[PDB]
Amino acid sequence: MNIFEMLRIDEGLRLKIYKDTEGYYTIGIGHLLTKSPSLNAAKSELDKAIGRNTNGVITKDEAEKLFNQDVDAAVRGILRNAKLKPVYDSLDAVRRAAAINMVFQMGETGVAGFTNSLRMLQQKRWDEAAVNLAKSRWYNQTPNRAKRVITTFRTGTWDAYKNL
Ligand SMILES: [Cl-]
Repeated sequence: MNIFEMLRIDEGLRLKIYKDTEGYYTIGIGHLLTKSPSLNAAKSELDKAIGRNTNGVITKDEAEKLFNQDVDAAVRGILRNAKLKPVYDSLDAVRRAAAINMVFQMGETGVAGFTNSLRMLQQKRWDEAAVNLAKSRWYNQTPNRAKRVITTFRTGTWDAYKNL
């Protein structure tokens, strides 16, 4: 297991524009197009992202290209953020994947708001962080996904993603 397989499990793959769990226009492997409620806005963003007149449909190769760029962007956002870098740097490789997952889903600013949970992660208080992380809009809105990520922070293993 690695970060790409993990997110592919959590986001799926759809080759036509769809709405994500919050109602926003999305494509591929969780690539957010726009928060605007206009489908025309979303098709404009898609065509700009891909570089061609797509008419709301992309290929599997195009989806995996956006995915590679989004994973790279999530990692670089972590390493540039002063609140996130020291936590990431303190973690083992499996738990680092959990941190990238959260940044991919909710963005760098959103994760840096989990101030208490980040401190507990840095101190390697795993059971305590896991409790604090579940006291969140994130957990109540997407509880199966949040459970898998939290389990990964708590155990440092991939057990939540095996079987799936
Ligand atoms: Cl969920």
